[PDB]
Amino acid sequence: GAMDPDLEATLRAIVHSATSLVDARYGAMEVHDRQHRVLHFVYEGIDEETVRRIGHLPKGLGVIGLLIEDPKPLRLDDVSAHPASIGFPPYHPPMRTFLGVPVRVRDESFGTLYLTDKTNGQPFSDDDEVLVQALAAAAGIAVANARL
Amino acid sequence: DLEATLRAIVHSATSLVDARYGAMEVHDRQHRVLHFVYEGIDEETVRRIGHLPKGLGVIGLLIEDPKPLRLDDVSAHPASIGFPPYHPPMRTFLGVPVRVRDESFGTLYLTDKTNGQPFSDDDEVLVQALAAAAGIAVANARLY
Ligand code: HEM
Ligand code: HEM
Ligand SMILES: [Ca+2]
Repeated sequence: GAMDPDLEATLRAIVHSATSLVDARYGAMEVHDRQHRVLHFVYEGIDEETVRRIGHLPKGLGVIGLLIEDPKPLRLDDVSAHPASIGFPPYHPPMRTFLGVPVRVRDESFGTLYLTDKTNGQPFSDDDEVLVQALAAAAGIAVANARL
Repeated sequence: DLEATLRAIVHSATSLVDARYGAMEVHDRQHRVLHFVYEGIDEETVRRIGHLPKGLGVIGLLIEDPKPLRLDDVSAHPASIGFPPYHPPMRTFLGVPVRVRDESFGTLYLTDKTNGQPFSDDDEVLVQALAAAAGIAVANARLY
């Protein structure tokens, strides 16, 4: 089933402002069930054809899974060089710089929010980290309340 | 519980945009203030102001018709009612509806970006996104 229309709109707005304000080329969010299972995937910066070529949606594997495992922000200058990296699938754009955080309310986890390839060519900043943390907290609030 | 959530949101809007003051008012359908949460003002001044806002002037504009409002001087707008006595002076303004598609519940608003700067398109987009999450939280509270 599709997401609640208000939750969908809110989550897309959050991904867009995170992406834009942090100057990321790509931004995405995963919404989770219980036992951290991906239910929905919201993203921007990739065109429609490319999405068709990739074909399959992420399972929230690899580096993304560290955001759940270790509920702290993770910044990397070369994402796929990380030993937990599962790598990109065929047709997926290559990505280097990465900023990701768990989407949470208190101790409950609701998903993950992540940005890649800052237009700078530079790594993501502490200010970037702090802003994305705040947007993830807002996302957590939205998910927790759309749900119950 | 819900005020806490609303307080966290006000805090995020104020900090990230770097405004001196931020608040949120939530009203009922007959426009009576149900929640008023704010940031940037000490308890002594608040006591000197006395009475809470009723959602008049520029805020009443935002309630009457909900769409982003961003101004260089809040007092120069034709709908401006003025500040009450003892209220801090404030100049630059950003305000956005707190809503879901079915209904608008209130206003999230910011004043006096540090170093005297006007609020940007970027600020407006950010605050709208944070307000959207408040709208969902309010809607759910209205459903219990
Ligand atoms: C546009 C924003 C996107 C971002 C920021 C992003 C981010 C990432 C990153 C960093 C990885 C590698 C993680 C690792 O190596 O551990 C990854 C893997 C992957 N991506 Fe993307 N991606 C985006 C878009 C997409 C889209 C649109 C699709 C498909 C339509 C997709 C499908 C996949 C798949 C299947 C994987 C393999 C790992 C998994 O399934 O979890 N991605 N993504
Ligand atoms: C610190 C965050 C605050 C912000 C950002 C803020 C902002 C504003 C703005 C923009 C106006 C409208 C002025 C006009 O239309 O010309 C206003 C008026 C007013 N404010 Fe504040 N204010 C804050 C705090 C407070 C507090 C703490 C109180 C009282 C305890 C208060 C009481 C009032 C009253 C009574 C009005 C007159 C209009 C009305 O009743 O709606 N304000 N404020
Ligand atoms: Ca920028």
